[PDB]
Amino acid sequence: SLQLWQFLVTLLDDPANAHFIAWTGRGMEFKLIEPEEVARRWGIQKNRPAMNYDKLSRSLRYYYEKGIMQKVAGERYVYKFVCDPDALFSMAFPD
Amino acid sequence: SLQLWQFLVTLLDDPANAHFIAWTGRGMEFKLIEPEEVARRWGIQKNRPAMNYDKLSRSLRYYYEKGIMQKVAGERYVYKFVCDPDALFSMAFPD
DNA sequence: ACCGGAAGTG
DNA sequence: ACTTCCGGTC
DNA sequence: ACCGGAAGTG
DNA sequence: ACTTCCGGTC
Ligand SMILES: [Ca+2]
Ligand SMILES: [Ca+2]
Ligand SMILES: [Ca+2]
Ligand SMILES: [Ca+2]
Repeated sequence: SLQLWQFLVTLLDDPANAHFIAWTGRGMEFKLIEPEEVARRWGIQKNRPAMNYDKLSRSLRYYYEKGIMQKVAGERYVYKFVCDPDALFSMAFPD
Repeated sequence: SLQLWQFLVTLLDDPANAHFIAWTGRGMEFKLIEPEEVARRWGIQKNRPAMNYDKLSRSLRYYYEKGIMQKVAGERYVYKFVCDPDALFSMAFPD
């Protein structure tokens, strides 16, 4: 079953979702255009009725410690997957 | 009559006030230890019944544009008078 | 907490 | 020369 | 808006 | 592997 970061990649890959979540075109950077719609869909995925962006974003922040994501500083709702050796290892072989 | 920055200097000079506002000892840096007490006293000074730190701090921020103050980044309630040529001119000859 | 736009006041 | 309000961002 | 501590859950 | 809550800071 899908971890949050994997679920986001499935959303980002499909043009059907571009109105609420999209790759920006710079490396692996992405924007949660409608972050509450991303949250609603993650909530459905996990059977979490009350999921919202506040709580979703906290898991994104935990990904900073895991080394697979970073915030794009000063860009609203914009994050990026990290392009570095530790990030690829963690994403290639998720536990 | 006293401008905000002058009134603060009068407070900072007197040891009687050290519990709510004090020079930190680094150049002209100072801390509003109890910022609402600073606000209450500024309010009395200006006959502004409802003065608070939110509104007082906005005038401090206007002083950034005037060039006589700066925030000390990341230090709670800590500001400094600027030590540079424009600041001294503005403080020596206030309009 | 902090930032700055916007509109206001003898 | 601020005051008030307030939307936006570590 | 964003940050991270703290305590929680099949 | 997050979820929930929430105090703190541009
Ligand atoms: Ca921005
Ligand atoms: Ca490593
Ligand atoms: Ca601090
Ligand atoms: Ca000059």
